[PDB]
Amino acid sequence: PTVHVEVHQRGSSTAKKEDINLSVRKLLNRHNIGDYTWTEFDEPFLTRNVQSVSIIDDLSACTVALHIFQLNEDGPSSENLEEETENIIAANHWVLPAAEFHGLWDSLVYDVEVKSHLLDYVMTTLLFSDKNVNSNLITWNRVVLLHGPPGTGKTSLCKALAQKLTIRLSSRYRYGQLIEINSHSLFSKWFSESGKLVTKMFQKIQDLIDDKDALVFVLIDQVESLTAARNACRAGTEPSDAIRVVNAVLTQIDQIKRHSNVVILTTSNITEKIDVAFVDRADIKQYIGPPSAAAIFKIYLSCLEELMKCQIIYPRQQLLTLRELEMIGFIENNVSKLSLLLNDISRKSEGLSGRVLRKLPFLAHALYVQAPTVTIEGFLQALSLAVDKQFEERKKLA
Amino acid sequence: ANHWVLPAAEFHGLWDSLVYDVEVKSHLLDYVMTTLLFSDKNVNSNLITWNRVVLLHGPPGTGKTSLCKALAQKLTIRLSSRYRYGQLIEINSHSKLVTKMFQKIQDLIDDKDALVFVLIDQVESLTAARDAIRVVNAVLTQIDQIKRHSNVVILTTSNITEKIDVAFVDRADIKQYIGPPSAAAIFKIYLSCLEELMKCQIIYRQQLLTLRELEMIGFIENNVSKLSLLLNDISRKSEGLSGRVLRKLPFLAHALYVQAPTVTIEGFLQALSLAVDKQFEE
Ligand SMILES: Nc1ncnc2c1ncn2[C@@H]1O[C@H](COP(=O)(O)OP(=O)(O)OP(O)(O)=S)[C@@H](O)[C@H]1O
Repeated sequence: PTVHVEVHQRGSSTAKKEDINLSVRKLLNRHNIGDYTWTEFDEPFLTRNVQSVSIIDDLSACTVALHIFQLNEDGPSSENLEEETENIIAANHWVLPAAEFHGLWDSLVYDVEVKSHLLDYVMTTLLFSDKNVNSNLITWNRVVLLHGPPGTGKTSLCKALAQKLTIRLSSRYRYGQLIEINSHSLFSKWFSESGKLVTKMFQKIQDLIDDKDALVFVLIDQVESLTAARNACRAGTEPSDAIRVVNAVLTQIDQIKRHSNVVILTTSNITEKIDVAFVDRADIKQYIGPPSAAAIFKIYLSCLEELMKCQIIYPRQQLLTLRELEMIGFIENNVSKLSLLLNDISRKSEGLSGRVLRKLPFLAHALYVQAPTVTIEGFLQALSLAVDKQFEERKKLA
Repeated sequence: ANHWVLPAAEFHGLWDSLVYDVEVKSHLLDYVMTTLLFSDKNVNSNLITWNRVVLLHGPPGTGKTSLCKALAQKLTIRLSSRYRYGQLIEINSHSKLVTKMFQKIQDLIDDKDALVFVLIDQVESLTAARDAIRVVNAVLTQIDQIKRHSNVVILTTSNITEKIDVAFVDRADIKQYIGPPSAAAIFKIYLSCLEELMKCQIIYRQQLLTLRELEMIGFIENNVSKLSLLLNDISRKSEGLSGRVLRKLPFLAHALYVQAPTVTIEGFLQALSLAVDKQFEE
C-alpha cells in the first residue's frame, strides 16, 4: 500500500541511485518491522554510502518508496546586479537539498500541522499536473502565504518544505534551487531601488526556471516590504513607487503561473495592511502565532535529548512526552519529576519565539553554569531562571 | 592581516586592562566558554541557536578589538585544556591576501588543541569607502564554510553601530552593545595622555596613581590621590564622551587655561574639569 522512505548519503560516496536503492531495500527486508532512524549499519556497503534512513511523516510489507539525496556544502552563491558597481544587491541563493538544512524539516513543530497541509499541497499539485487538468477550467496560482509574530521559524518552515519535497522529487528532478532576496532591497525602498530590482530578480528566476530537471522554490520573506496598502493616506511621500512594486510582484507571479515546477512561499510580519491583492492572491493563507504548550514541551524534549546525545548532558536520562505524562496519571514519581517540572516550565514559558525558544539553553548555561561539567536536575532550575530573565528583558524593551 | 599566538606575552595582561560598565568580562566569557562547549559535540545546529561570531558595536576604539584580543588571551587562559595552543589573526579591511589567509586559517584549524580565532576589524565598514568585492565575498564564504570546524572562533568587530547589512551580522547569534567606558577606563586614557605629557615636562612631576594604585592605597586622599575625586569629577558627567573626544579633551584643556609652555598638573586638571564642563553644557 502506502509506504515512503528517505535515504541520506555520505558526500564522498559516489554509488548510483539503483545500487544504494537495492541496498536500502535489502535492509528493509532484513528488518521487515513507531518511526525509526537507521544510522548504524551492519552492512558495510551502507556505511560506505548511506548515513541515515528515517521514517518521515510498525508495518513494513508495502510498496518500497526510497529516495536517495546527497547534501551539498555550497551555502552561498552570486545573485545581484553585474553591470558595474553592483555587489551588495544581495539576493541570497541556495542549491536544492544542499547540506545546510538537514533534519530541519522535523526540526520545527506546529500543532496546527500546517506541515501535512503544505506537503500534500504540492503532492496533489503534481497529481493534477500529471492528469493534465485543463488549466483555465480549474486554476490555481502557485502562491502560498503564511504570516504571524516575527521570528516564528517562518523562513525556516519554508526551507524545510523545500528540502522535504526535494527528497520527494529526486524521482522527478535532478535537483532544484532556492531563492531568497529578502531584506536586502526590502528595507531601502528608493526610486526603482525596489522596482527595477524586482524586474531583475524575476528575470533571474524566469531563466533559472525552465530546467524541468530542477524544482524551484521562490522564497519572499518580508512581504510587508512589498505592499503599498493602495495609499491608505493621501501622503504619497513614498506611496507611488510602492504601488509599482506591488504591481511588478503580482504581474511576475501571474506570468510565471505557467511553469510546471515553480512554488512560491511568502511570509509577513504585520498581521494586516499587508495587501489587498496577495491576501486575495493567496492559494492558502496562514497565521502561526506563538506555539502552544504542546510544541513548547516538544522543543524542550528535543533540545534535552540532543544535549544528552551530545554528552553535554552527561548522564543520559529519559523523559515522557505529553500524552505519555498524561498516561502516568500525573504521579509525581522518580521519572516524572523532571518531566512535570518541564511541563510547568512550558506553562510559565508561554508566548515566546522559536528564536528565543531554541536560544534559551545557551544563555542559560552562560549566566548560570559556564561549565561542561554539568548535568540535569540543575540545568532545569538554571534554565528556568534564565527564562525569567528573558521575560524581564522582553519587558525591558517595554 | 597579522598574527598572534595565544597566551604568548605580546598582549599579556590586556585582559583586566579594559574594565567596562555593565561585568561584561565574566559575561562575555560565557560566549566562548559555552560556544566551544556546543562546538565540541556538534549539537542540533539546525535546532539549537549558536554561531561562533563575537560581535559588538559602539563608539569606535572603545577597547572592542582590544577586548577581542585579550579575550582570545583569557580564553586560552581558562581553556588551555581543550587547546594546548591556538592562533589569532588580524583580518584587515585594508585590502590575494584573502585566499592564502583563509588557507593559513585552515592550517590553524587542522589541530584539536589549536583554538582558532577569526579577528576582523570594522567588519561592516567594508561598505564605507565603496574592486575589493571578491575580497568581500571570499571572506564571507570562508566565514560561513569554516564555522563547522570546532576549534574555530569568529571574532567580528562592527566598528559601525546598527548600520550593518545582511551578509554579516543578522547572521549573528550573540551580540552586545556597550556605551562609553567607565570612570576607570576614562582614567586610563587620561593616564595615557598624562604620560605623553610627562614625557618631556609638557605638563610638569607626580607619577599617575593608576586605578589599582588608587585601590591599594586604601583611598588616602593626598597630594596626588585627589586625582580620583577630580577624576570622578572629570568622570561625573563624562558619560557620553567619545574616544575621539575623550583624547581630544586634555588637548582642549591645555588650549583654554594653560596658554603656557607648561603648568603644574593640578591647574591642568581643574582646567580639563572646566573644559568637560563646557563640553557637556552642550
Ligand atoms: N515550531 C518550532 N519548532 C522549532 N524551532 C522553531 C519553531 N518555531 C520557530 N523555531 C525556531 O525559530 C528560529 C527563528 O528562525 P527565523 O527564520 O528567524 O524565524 P522566521 O520564521 O524566519 O521569522 P523571521 O521574520 O524570518 S526572523 C528558527 O531558527 C527555528 O529554529
